Amino acid sequence: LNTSIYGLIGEKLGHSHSSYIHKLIFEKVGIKGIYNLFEVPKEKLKESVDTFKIIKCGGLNVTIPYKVEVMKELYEISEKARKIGAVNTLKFSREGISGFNTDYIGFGKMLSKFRVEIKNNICVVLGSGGAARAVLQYLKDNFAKDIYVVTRNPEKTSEIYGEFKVISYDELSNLKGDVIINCTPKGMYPKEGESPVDKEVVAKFSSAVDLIYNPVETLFLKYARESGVKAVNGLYMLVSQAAASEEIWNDISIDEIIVDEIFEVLEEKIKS
Amino acid sequence: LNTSIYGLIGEKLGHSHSSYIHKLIFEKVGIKGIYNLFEVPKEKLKESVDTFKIIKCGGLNVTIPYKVEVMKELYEISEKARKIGAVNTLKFSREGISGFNTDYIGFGKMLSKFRVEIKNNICVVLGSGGAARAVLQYLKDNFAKDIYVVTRNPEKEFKVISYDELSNLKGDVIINCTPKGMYPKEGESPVDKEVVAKFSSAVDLIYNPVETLFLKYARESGVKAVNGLYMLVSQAAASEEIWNDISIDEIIVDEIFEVLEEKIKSE
Repeated sequence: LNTSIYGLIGEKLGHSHSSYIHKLIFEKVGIKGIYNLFEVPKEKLKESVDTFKIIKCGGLNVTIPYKVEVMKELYEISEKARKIGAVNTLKFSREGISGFNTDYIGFGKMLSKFRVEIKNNICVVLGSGGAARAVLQYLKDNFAKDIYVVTRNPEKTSEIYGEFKVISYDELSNLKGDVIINCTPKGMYPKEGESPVDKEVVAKFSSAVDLIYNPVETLFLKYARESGVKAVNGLYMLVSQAAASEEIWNDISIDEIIVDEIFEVLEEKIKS
Repeated sequence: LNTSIYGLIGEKLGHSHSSYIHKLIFEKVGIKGIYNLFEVPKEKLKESVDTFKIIKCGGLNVTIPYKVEVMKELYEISEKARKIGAVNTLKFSREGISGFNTDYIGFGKMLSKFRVEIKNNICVVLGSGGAARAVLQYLKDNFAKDIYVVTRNPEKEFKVISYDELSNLKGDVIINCTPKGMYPKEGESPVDKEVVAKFSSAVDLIYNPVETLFLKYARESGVKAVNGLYMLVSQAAASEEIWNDISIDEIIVDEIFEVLEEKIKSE
């Protein structure tokens, strides 16, 4: 009896709370499996993916720089991932490899779980990389009043996201709204003592969402604390995105109950 | 922290008691890994091993039909593997894949374990496929007096002969490397009891069943009968020592031997 092999592929990979998460899920749902980080150089993405399909890989997450490039390899891609323009989850089957995006699903679980409403609210996104693509598709799918994308490079970014209001950090300081979301790397190692915005900016919103989960409170989120703004870090998203991958790989459903439990465990492990 | 991925590469693979052997080794020595059976089609050998290299595979055993073909992809090969002409073990390092033969080591560990002397004795090998290659290298390395290889068809280094000629012969060690005696050939023996009786040790590389018809003939004729189970457990361990650059005590090998021995019979 073979052990199912699952993992994450990226070009260079560091430590990750995701693996531990997957391994907890395998125990809880009774899957005999491992989840490894696989470093794969750019010129070899296609050949490695072919071998994964050959050894019957149980399922792969994909990160940078392969979320778009990997799409070349898939015989099919979900509607959501197509729209988002990036795949972070690969399902292997008889036909070959198909693609999904479970950042979108994770982000939605996080808003529900802390009850952050979106529909009819004014939503502000900080940064245009990392998970901004999936977060912007979600906000729009859910009928935000308006969506701002705030960038260090307004000329570049507004070519990229033409249907959203793109603005500079300067312009943001004149804006008031409901929900403000950090999609930038400020606040996480090695930029941990930084915030993407000032507290006076944070103070004009009624919910602050950081997709960073370590540290569990970024400067950005402290700021939100001090100002009376509901604060959410990205731990629930990480745990939900991993549950959702496993759902698609193993064609199962994972109880919300398994998710909070993994969440509580990881939250402690991270704060320690 | 990653689990090290080990296993076996070949084209078409049955179940193997090998994967359970490697798991036991992992547990008894304290290694975190898994050992899978990996089915690779011929056109994908190069690509597959190149991928394993990239994902830092902890090491691979190689079976039919790649023991010869895999040798193209190696940067070094032990001189024993090179003499035998076959690689069944692959070691991955930063410099590349390195090739060994642990069927040789395992056959040697099995004969020492059961005290089957080779020096200056007449040795007959039945079948000129399977690991007939490593067995034959080992007999020569250990100064057999003579070596015969018996084949269904001599027209298809040592003396080669038909079964018809084997029946005029008395020797010391008789070794089965044919698939006769193992499913689906359980009801049969590559040779007659009357032949087996003319030897003083009978070794079957087959380990399931744990007593083939050939070995029953040997038991009944007062001939030392040895099945291939100890060799299969020793080859796994020798592989693990190579991949993990460790030493594994004979005690462990002896422990897994007994487990598999009971499991095989149950079946």
